[PDB]
Amino acid sequence: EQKFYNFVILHARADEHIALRVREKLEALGVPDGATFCEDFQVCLQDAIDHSAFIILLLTSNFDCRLSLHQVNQAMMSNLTRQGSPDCVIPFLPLESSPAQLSSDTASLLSGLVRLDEHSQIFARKVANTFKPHRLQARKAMWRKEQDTRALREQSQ
Amino acid sequence: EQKFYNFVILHARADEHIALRVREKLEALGVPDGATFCEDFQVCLQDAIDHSAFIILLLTSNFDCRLSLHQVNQAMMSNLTRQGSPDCVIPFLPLESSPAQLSSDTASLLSGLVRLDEHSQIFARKVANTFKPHRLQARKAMWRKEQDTRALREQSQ
Amino acid sequence: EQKFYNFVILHARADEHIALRVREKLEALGVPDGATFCEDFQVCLQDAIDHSAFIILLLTSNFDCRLSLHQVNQAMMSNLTRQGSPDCVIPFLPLESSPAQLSSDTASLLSGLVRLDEHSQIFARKVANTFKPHRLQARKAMWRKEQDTRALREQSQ
Amino acid sequence: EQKFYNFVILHARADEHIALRVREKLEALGVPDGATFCEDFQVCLQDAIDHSAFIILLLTSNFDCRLSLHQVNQAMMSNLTRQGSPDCVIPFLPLESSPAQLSSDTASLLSGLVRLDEHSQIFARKVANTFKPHRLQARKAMWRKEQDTRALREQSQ
Amino acid sequence: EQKFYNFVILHARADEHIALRVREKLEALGVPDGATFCEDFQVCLQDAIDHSAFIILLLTSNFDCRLSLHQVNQAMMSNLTRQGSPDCVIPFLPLESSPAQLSSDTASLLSGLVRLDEHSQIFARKVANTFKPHRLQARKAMWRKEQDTRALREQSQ
Amino acid sequence: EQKFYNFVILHARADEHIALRVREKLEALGVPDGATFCEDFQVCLQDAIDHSAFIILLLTSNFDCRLSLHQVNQAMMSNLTRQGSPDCVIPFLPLESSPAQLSSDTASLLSGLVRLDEHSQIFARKVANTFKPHRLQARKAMWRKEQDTRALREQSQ
Repeated sequence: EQKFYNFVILHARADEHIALRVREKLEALGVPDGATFCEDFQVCLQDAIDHSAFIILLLTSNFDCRLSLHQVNQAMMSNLTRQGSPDCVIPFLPLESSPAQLSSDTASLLSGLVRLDEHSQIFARKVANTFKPHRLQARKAMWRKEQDTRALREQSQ
Repeated sequence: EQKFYNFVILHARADEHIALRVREKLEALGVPDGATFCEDFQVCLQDAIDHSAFIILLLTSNFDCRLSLHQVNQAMMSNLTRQGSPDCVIPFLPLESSPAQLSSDTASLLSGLVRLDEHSQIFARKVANTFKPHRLQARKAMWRKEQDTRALREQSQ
Repeated sequence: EQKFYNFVILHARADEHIALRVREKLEALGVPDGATFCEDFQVCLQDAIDHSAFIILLLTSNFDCRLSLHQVNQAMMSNLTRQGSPDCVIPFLPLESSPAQLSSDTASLLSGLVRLDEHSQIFARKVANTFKPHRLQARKAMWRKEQDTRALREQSQ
Repeated sequence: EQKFYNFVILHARADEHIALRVREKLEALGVPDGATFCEDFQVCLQDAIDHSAFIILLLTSNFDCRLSLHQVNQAMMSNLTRQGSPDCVIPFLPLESSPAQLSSDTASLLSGLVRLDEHSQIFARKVANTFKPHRLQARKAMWRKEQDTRALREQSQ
Repeated sequence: EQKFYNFVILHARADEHIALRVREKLEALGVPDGATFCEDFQVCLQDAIDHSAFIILLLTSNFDCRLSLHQVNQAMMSNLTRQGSPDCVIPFLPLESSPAQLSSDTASLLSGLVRLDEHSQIFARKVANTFKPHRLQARKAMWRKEQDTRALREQSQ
Repeated sequence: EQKFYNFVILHARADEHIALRVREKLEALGVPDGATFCEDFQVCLQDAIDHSAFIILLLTSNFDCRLSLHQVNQAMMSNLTRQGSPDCVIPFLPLESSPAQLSSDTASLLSGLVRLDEHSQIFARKVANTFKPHRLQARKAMWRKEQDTRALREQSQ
């Protein structure tokens, strides 16, 4: 059976340490069912895209590779194609990545959206108000019905 | 569900400290359901514009950026377009911003309106008479019926 | 090599006919180096955003999709971030789209700006005074120097 | 709801101290429902003009600005246009403003009217006979019926 | 480069026909460098306010909207703030707007000023004596020096 | 530059026809530099008061409005305040206004002064002896020196 994951942090190969650091930091804030790209999904990326509610794009020095650019574009176009939830993709800015060192391409693709930064002192309220339980349960119901339709298609064949 | 907020203080990135300072100062004066731009809205700006009764434009040194100018113009044109309440936009003048240092563009856009300043000693009466409960409840009813119409439109699709 | 384009009309998939109709109408008015979103750019959107001087947002019935909303927000935030030229984004209103049928979200995002409409009889003067050659050449120089800096960054790697 | 105010003292920005000093001095003399320009009206000037019975023009050093001249002209022309009450505008002369230092323009606009001065020792009788209760109640009735007509016009729309 | 315009007629959306009718009527009388709000300025309002010498407020049936009220207040407060020229704002009364149908708010804001009406037969002398060339050249010099100061400020940054 | 005017005929809105009729009648009698209130002054009243030598108060049916009463009082008090020339204010009585229909208030304010009437056959001598050239030149010199003092005050600021 497939499990829904609350949030997913896409990251490069050499980023897993801060990936799970941020994931645990989030778990401490009261958001359950965490996930990181290289932990529960890589046993491609679309498999994580369709099974996650709110996508987290962790901007960092090693995220400037255009593979990350392809992931960002795929995630955004899938989110626009999918029904509802206009603001699932939540960019992130850890301590190790300065605001001024953001990669040109990735940051340009994220210029017109809110940015989550631990440099700010309002992180508690940011996570509290971005992850509202009601919309999260609505997303869970939407994913559950979409997976029901997927199972119907599978049974059709 | 969406929550109505009594007043909103739009501000730049490096202004949140005095933003919440002024918000708490207002809460102490007897105005409930406060709000600041970077606290309950950024998880774009129109989302805060349509869900707020009285807009607060905090003039300051770092509000001279033309992004603030765009916010001011959008707020004013939306207020003129919307029905009723000709005087929702209430400019503000904290201590850290002198009267003579007001930005040319933003202040010019606010030349022909009342200005709230803590330099004045009549601040108590200013807040008391600008935020009259009867007009505030009228604004709340107007917003509630507008959101009812919005829900009707959503259900139409 | 990359070519600068005078103006760009963003539009949905089923809009290309009136897109190029309006583009040719503009070419007839004396504005050179035209462009439409689905003609010279789609071989993502940021590629067209940074390589265009004045963005044209053609409001229409099939532009109400929130993908258009994302395009509008990205364009506006990029324009505010970029230096100079506060009024590049020029909304448009063709004949097939009535003034009263404007989409709620897209039109709300464009409430506080000038609107170009062929319903009006002052279209000649509107295009003449919005596309002033001097500011257009200033925009061309700004884009040329920005691309020179981009080439410098590319050569740095 | 709107409240009628017995008298209003128009004054500049740097005059509020003596404005409320004179207002309290008047309250001590037996005239109720006082008002000053920067206290109950600024949350434009016509809003105070139509909601006041007897206008007080406090001549002083900082009232020579031509904005005060515009206020004086607007008040006088509105009073002449309005029906009844030929002598609502009562000039004032506090202690801090000498009779010989009156501004040329403002004083010229007030040359042919009675002048209230605390330098005189007949101030008690001056206030007693200028603010006769019967004409004040007549003014209150006139304002009440005018506001009833205004409400009728509002309900017409 | 910015061009100074002799006079500007602010008007609503559905007024442009009589706007340019009156503008051409004025050009025929010997006043050069005409302008109307929806012709050379809309490609916000302050841009037209600071680049015009004598503001024309065309009272009409469709000018009663409170957006016109905001324009009137902004223009008057800017004129009072600016140095010199106490009487730039010249109200107008075309044929299609009767003297008795003047909007309550707009007309109230213009009660204490001269009114230009084509109903009167002294229109030639009215325009001749209101637009005296000497004061017009003084206004042009004032605007030129103000724009020189603005350019100095721009170069300072 | 400001021009001195020999005489001024104050009148209501619906009086301009007989106003200029009487003005031309006077010009025919040999008095130069004529003027009427609604012709060279309205582009407030004090502007005409200080720039005129001999004030003409044309009594008529439509001059009974108390605005005319305010004008009369202001003119008389200014004349008494000003130095010299005790008899500048010359009442007038045209044909269309009978001697017995004079308004109560205005006529009462003019009871103790000479009255100019075209009903009388001694009009030629009346105008000849009231407008003596020597006193007129004395008035012109007084006005010129007063305007020189006004210019000195203006230059002081």
